[PDB]
Amino acid sequence: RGSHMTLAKVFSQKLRELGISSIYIGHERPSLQSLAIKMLLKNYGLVEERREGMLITQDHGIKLISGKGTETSRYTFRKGGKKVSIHLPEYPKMVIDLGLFEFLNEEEKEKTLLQVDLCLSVIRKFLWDGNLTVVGKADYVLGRANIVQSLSLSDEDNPVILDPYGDVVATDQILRDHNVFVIGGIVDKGRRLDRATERLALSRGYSFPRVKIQLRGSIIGVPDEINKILEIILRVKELDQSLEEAIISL
Repeated sequence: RGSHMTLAKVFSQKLRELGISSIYIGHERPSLQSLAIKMLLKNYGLVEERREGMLITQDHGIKLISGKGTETSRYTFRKGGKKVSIHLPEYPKMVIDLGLFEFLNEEEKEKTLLQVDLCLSVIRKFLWDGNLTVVGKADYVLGRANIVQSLSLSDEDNPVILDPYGDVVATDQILRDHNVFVIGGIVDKGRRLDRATERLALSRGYSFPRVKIQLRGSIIGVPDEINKILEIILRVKELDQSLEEAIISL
């Protein structure tokens, strides 16, 4: 876990408001982001009760404890507990652009749908469903991700397009400095067409930067799976991982 995960931050803010400094987490993963996910999706919450345990981790100043030891909590995280409201983060936004879907051959379509589904598991590792948007087909359904036919673009979105054949090379800071990431499909020998976003751009005269991810100066060792690209971006932004190490780990 990173020290400053977006979802951990908003959860901890709420817990602090409530004067909660410790939580008995049991068998859960020792990360406020992991707890948030279970609270948002799986019917977990807090139960008021006195426990002791050992300090496992301290995340945004909230002690997460488990087992036995010298620490105390007054709230235990578990199934059927009460939820607390948190301000779910708008950013960052991960956008899968499936405008091109009907131009893909059958192998490409099949890979793509599998990769998209895998993205739901990835997003849940770092953020939550609501930070994932699939665009290009209004019918599909993928957990609680945002599903739209066309791209809706706010004043504050600062998008970059992930493109093996882009002219900008991705750096750590390019990624941290942007808040919306567009990944389209591979259309024959590599280029990644983001069609529904191209449509928006042409229609309003915008131009978004096109960013190629390289390892050691080459687009060689780099995954081209949408779900793997997504995880790289999120390693860097939410875990404060090096781009180099993020790529390695995948």
